[PDB]
Amino acid sequence: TNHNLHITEKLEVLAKAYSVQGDKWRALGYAKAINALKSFHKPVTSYQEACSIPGIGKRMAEKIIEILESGHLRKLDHISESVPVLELFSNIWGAGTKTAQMWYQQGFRSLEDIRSQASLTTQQAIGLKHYSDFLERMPREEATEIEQTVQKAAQAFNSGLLCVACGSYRRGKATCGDVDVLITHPDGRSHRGIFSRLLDSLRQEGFLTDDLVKGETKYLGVCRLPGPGRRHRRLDIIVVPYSEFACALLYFTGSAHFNRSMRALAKTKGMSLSEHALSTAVVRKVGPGRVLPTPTEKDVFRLLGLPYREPAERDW
DNA sequence: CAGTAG
DNA sequence: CGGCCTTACTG
DNA sequence: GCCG
Ligand SMILES: Nc1nc2c(ncn2[C@H]2C[C@H](O)[C@@H](COP(=O)(O)CP(=O)(O)OP(=O)(O)O)O2)c(=O)[nH]1
Ligand SMILES: [Mg+2]
Ligand code: NA
Ligand code: NA
Ligand code: NA
Repeated sequence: TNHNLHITEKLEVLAKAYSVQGDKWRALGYAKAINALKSFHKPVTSYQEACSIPGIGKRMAEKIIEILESGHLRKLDHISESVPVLELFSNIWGAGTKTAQMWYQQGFRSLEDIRSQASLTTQQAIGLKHYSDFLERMPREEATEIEQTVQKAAQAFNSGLLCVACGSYRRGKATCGDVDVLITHPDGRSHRGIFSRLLDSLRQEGFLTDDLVKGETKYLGVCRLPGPGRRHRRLDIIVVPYSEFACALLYFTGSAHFNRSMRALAKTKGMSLSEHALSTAVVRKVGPGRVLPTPTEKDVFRLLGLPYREPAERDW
């Protein structure tokens, strides 16, 4: 458990401020700093003590000091008054920092303003209409029901189709921001020509209420379980050939920061990691390299010279 | 392509 | 100094 | 932001 909440709680505000304003790299710096402070072992108390920590340098250590000596972060007192609004706006699925800034420059300050006067993409309109629902994390139990709803509908076409809920669900979280379902078939071919039909079925069943993104093997949409007391939830589905199962599973289980770190490691070792496969002899890109055999997730860690980590231990 | 997202 | 993951979808 |  986090031993420096008195520190992170302050930094998160600043990290979020930079994020919504578009300074993504700086925000990344803060995010990683925060992840460190959190996954630490004992409440930090010294400057030199902070600096040592990977992900914390002079400037960050200085800020962690001001927090422990004054219990305050003067920087927080100078956050632009546009931030709360930029955050409100970018919390609409489909709208990022650029759109939020544009809307802000156009004079908009509330979702009422967005609704009545802003230009909205099809995705943003859907994000807006489910604004409150998409900000909520659902109980794990509900995520199971959604997974089962997809698996059932899928297996109705081919009982052999393998369906696994990945993301935060597979990492064992108590609550889930959405549901991520990976679909493949051990026969290495039956997975083809199903996606479309699956969506139609789920749609005719009234389960899928809106689509956000629909690609060849990737679907991002909105669903809602039957009955009263149900809210709309985000649902992501990916269909992959069995030969890419391990890497697809690894990718879709995350976390995002874990994936980025793992991919970064692969890069330093002349390799390349994607949801498709782990490649070696990659000429940085410029050279495709060779695809390494990875039957299971453990193989990927092995080939990268890493101790296997259970899904629950992949927060970053 | 830029923006957004997983 | 300059990357900070990689691929995919939208329009 | 941090780090090589
Ligand atoms: N490489 C990479 N993988 C990513 C990224 N973002 C997501 N993934 C992978 C890893 C991530 O686990 C998975 C699903 O992403 P969500 O569903 O959006 C976030 P989840 O972890 O499920 O937790 P939730 O907040 O939903 O409860 O896609 C990214 O930027 N990069
Ligand atoms: Mg998820
Ligand atoms: Na958004
Ligand atoms: Na997701
Ligand atoms: Na992302």
